[PDB]
Amino acid sequence: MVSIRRSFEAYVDDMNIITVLIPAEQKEIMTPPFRLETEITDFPLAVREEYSLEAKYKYVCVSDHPVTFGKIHCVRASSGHKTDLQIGAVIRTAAFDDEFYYDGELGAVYTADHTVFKVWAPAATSAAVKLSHPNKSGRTFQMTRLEKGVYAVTVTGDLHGYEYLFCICNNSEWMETVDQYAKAVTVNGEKGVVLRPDQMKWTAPLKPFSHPVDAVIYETHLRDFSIHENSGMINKGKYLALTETDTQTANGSSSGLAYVKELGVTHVELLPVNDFAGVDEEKPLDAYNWGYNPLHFFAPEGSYASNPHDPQTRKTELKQMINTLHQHGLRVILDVVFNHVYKRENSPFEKTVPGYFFRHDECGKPSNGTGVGNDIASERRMARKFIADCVVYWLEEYNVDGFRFDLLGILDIDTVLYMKEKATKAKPGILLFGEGWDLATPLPHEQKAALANAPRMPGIGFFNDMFRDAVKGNTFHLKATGFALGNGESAQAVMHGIAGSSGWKALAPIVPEPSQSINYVESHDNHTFWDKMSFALPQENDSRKRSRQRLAVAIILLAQGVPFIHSGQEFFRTKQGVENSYQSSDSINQLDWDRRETFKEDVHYIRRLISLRKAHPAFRLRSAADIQRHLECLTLKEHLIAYRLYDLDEVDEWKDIIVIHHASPDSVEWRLPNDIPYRLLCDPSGFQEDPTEIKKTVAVNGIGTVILYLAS
Ligand SMILES: OC[C@H]1O[C@H](O[C@H]2[C@H](O)[C@@H](O)[C@@H](O[C@H]3[C@H](O)[C@@H](O)[C@@H](O)O[C@@H]3CO)O[C@@H]2CO)[C@H](O)[C@@H](O)[C@@H]1O
Ligand SMILES: OC[C@H]1O[C@H](O[C@H]2[C@H](O)[C@@H](O)[C@@H](O)O[C@@H]2CO)[C@H](O)[C@@H](O)[C@@H]1O
Ligand SMILES: [Ca+2]
Repeated sequence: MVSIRRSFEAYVDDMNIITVLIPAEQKEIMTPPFRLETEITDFPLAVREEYSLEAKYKYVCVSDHPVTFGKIHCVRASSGHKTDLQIGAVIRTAAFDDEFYYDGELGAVYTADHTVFKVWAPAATSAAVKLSHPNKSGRTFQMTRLEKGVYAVTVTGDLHGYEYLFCICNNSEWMETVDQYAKAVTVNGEKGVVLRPDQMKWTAPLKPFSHPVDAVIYETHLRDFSIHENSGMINKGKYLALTETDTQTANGSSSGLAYVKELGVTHVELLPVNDFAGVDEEKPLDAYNWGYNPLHFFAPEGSYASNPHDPQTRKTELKQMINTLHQHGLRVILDVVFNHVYKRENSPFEKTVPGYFFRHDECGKPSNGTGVGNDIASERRMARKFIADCVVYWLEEYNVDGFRFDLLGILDIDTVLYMKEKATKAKPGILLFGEGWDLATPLPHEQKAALANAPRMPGIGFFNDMFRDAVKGNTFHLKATGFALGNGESAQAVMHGIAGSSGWKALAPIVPEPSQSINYVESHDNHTFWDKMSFALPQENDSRKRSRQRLAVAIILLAQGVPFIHSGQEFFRTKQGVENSYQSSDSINQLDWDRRETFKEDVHYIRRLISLRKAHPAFRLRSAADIQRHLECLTLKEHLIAYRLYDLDEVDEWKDIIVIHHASPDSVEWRLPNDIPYRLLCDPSGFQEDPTEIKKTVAVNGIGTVILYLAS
């Protein structure tokens, strides 16, 4: 690293403390007293303490007046030498935050007449906006510093179509960067772009969603969903593929939009659509990536658009896709990544205000609770502002219906409750949830938005890994098995999950209310359910495995809480044994519409389970108190579980409902709790056309589920 030649060093580590570092073989030359100078300034600096390091001697000096940011400062030694005051740790202090917190809008504010530019850089000494445009003369103008450390400049003319960059001067080193609030960018996100309002109109009004336990989530990646040669869609792997109506596979099976609507799902959860790194937008087929490498939080990814060179195109297509799903009665959830950025050192945050936006350990080095290099410090006031500003923007400008927070456990509770307030006001009924794993990040345990603190985050949901592992088997030991795979040691944990995970017997509650429990058995992370089971049960044929996976679905789909499904799970999706496919090729990640064809019958079974849940509110109790009054366990053995829903007058259309889950191939007899005749609605074979009546006892033959009901 080349660098500015300096006599010695000096940093501002607090609102009134300056740390002076002098090189070893100069200790006797560059000595105290020291003085802080600037235009019209010259005060003395007292020494509180001094001690030697391994290459330098250090002084911790104090000043009578608080340093004033925005102007260049000079530190003078008795020997006459000088050096420029650099930025220290003062940026992470509460005193600094309170002094510079800005509540207005930031970024590029457009008008056909003129454009106003604003950026928050409280510790810088200068700033400028750099404008360019293909064949149109480039210009760079100096910005003026205002209150709260905000720099701005107003440029006359219509700037639609112009590219822009900010130049921020920190520690006498100028850096170039795109606007953190950029709403449009060039190919591969090299620069931001100014664009007039696109005047997009939303023509598919949807009323506020009734309640969380009334939803059915379907997780999918935009490229995976339609890249297969037999997807029946024209815009393969693009935003527009999901807009294509009445699409079908070669053999005539339903696909795309028509397919998702037929299944009965209510919300479609998409993997990251903000601009990320990992795929060359100029040559998208050369690489693949899930999208968890944030570059620009306020703009869309380019590889999913028809044309990534025209700044407006990607925006238009994402909005059309979303509007179209709305027209067909489907809602949208956005996976968002506010816990880290890709390459911290080159990020807009770091180049504008060095060291402010990332958490640090006691040594003064970036923490790594995320495990990928950096942790965004949500607790800083402008960071919290940013996250809330971002969530509201997507809601207002893209009209989505909820968010899935990646690594929710890294964010702080106050920031989460603050954005929740603003988001629900902008869009009543949206869904808000995430993974609240306990992670090693520098925050007191009670301040993390982790699962353990669910009681303090009402209105926020969490992925239920307890229920997940109980049904499938521990996901960190390939060979481990769960109830669905034949392990009776976890049957009680399963009953707990069926009851909404809000307390059972001597088992402590996972969450306070069912609306906070996202029940699932598969996701984009780890082995798919089919692949994991294939490793744990190496001696079982395909027929038996299929029945165990259908069993895992019935357990989840008929449980109290919020059901969540991984795209392709319905037809035993496989990834060739790959455990972490974040960058694998298409042959590994694509949604196989050939397999959806082969197992149309098993997909039909899932479709019927979703229809049942929808037609009977008994499977959708609104609170822990109500569940306590209408749900009770009847039988609980190593391979057999039976519970029932009762007292369903005002509630359900049926009077009594009994559900039996069997996890072994043998055949057994089960005694009903009474002698009244019931209707056999379903058994290990599947649903029955025109229910037959049985009395006192019923047979449970092989792996599967049997459902009995009594009408009114
Ligand atoms: O290139 C940077 C980074 O890439 C790799 O990390 C990726 C993980 O391997 C991959 O599993 C994925 O992880 C994310 C989960 O899918 C998501 O559910 C949630 O848990 O967030 C995770 C990360 O934020 O994505 C990451 C990032 O691309 C590689 O392993 C790292 O060493 C490397 O630093
Ligand atoms: O054309 C600009 C922008 O307009 C709309 O966004 C509005 C939003 O509807 C209002 O509620 C309020 O928040 O102001 C926003 C911006 O002015 C569209 O929703 C959006 O797609 C479009 O880009
Ligand atoms: Ca990109």
